[PDB]
Amino acid sequence: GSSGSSGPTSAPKDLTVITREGKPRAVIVSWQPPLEANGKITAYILFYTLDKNIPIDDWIMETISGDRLTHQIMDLNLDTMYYFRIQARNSKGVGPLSDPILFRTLKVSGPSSG
Repeated sequence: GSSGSSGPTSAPKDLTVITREGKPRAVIVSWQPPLEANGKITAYILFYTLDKNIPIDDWIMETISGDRLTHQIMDLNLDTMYYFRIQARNSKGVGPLSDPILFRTLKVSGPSSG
């Protein structure tokens, strides 16, 4: 009957990644709801990976509650560039992703440069 499953055609914004204060390997990726969401978001799928040479598919996809606009990652490498790409998904489907943000992870084991 209702075969009108299209989905959002725009990626989220305000995509920021900050290292937790209680844990370095942990980060709080916050974002905002898209405009062309084409319908309230029911779920948010985030993707992150240190290597971009691989297809967004090979990346590590993470499901999030549409109600929430943030995601906490655990077990992250130290002193390694990590790309970020999140998107919006509604009862219908999911659209594109946001630009790959370049955010390096804290460094617990440092050679004592500074």
